[PDB]
Amino acid sequence: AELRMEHIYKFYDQKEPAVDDFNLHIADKEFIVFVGPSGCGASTTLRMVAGLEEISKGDFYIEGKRVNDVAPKDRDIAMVFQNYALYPHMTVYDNIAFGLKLRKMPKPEIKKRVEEAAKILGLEEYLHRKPKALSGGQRQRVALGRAIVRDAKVFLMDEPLSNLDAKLRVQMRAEIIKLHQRLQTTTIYVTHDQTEALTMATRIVVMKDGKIQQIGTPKDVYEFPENVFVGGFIGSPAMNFFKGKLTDGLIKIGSAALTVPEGKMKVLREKGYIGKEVIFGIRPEDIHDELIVVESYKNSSIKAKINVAELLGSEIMIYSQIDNQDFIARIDARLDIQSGDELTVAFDMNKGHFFDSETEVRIRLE
Repeated sequence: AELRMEHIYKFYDQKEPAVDDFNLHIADKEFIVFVGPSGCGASTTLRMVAGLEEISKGDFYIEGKRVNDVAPKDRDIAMVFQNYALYPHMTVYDNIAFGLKLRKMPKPEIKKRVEEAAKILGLEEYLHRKPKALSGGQRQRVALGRAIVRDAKVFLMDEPLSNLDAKLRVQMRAEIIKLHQRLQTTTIYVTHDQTEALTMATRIVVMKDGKIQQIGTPKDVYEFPENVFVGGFIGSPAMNFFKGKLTDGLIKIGSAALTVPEGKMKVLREKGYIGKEVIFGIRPEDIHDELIVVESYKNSSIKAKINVAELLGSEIMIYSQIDNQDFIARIDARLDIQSGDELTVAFDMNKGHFFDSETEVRIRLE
């Protein structure tokens, strides 16, 4: 289904809204992740969508029908993780069928939908077992079949991995991804975990304090963050940020001076940033081990002291600074590199971003 949120607001007791002008158009088959820190308003928004909470202002549409006034049960939404407990004395089959039985659906049609769900969950050999005979990993899949047999237009998932242990969490995460690949049901998934957002979504809605910060594919949000908060929240280790003073062709950070690409320089000039203090952002992977990288970087190298060098698989995380401004670089593993040495690094200024010092909003050079 297509969903439209048109200028939605939620207010409680205080006159600052908990959700502020939430505007979004979700296409069919998208897996949309709402992500942000504590109090971002994602979970409230999801419950407004479910119809557990009332919309204060604006319109919510499902397939172009305004459903603000429609009761939860009539919205054709499945709250996938609600009433999730299994009946211990019923089979897998019966735990998945239960809601259809209550609905008096004919037995054969029940059978057809149940078997189909079991195949999608990988439970076809287990249909006549009891829950106790399934492992923990298999057992947590069963109640998803209740959502699939419902034949709903949209699935809602509110932070379903948050209370699971590590081993069950990895398996649920994977199950959710598969369920989206096999059924393609339009889904809204709320989390506080930016890695889940990057790896599970078709598109992400980054939220803070009830306000949409950015909407985009995971790659778009990562590569072109709207502001400094998004740049710092998405990615781990997240973007490095520096204060410097822009001149004609150079950004001077502490006692370093990095050449700014002409293309970017032109726009910054035209927007009137020459001679002003600006925030410069650059990802760890875009700070290169200058020795090794095949590319030549034109006057954007510095000598950095290695505070710590941490091997992580085939990469090294380097913790350093430009004067008093800390940064992390993420380079390919090499052996000489040791905590305490010096290392020349080259900033890829084609991947650098500039943000306004007062607004923290990214300055569109693209």
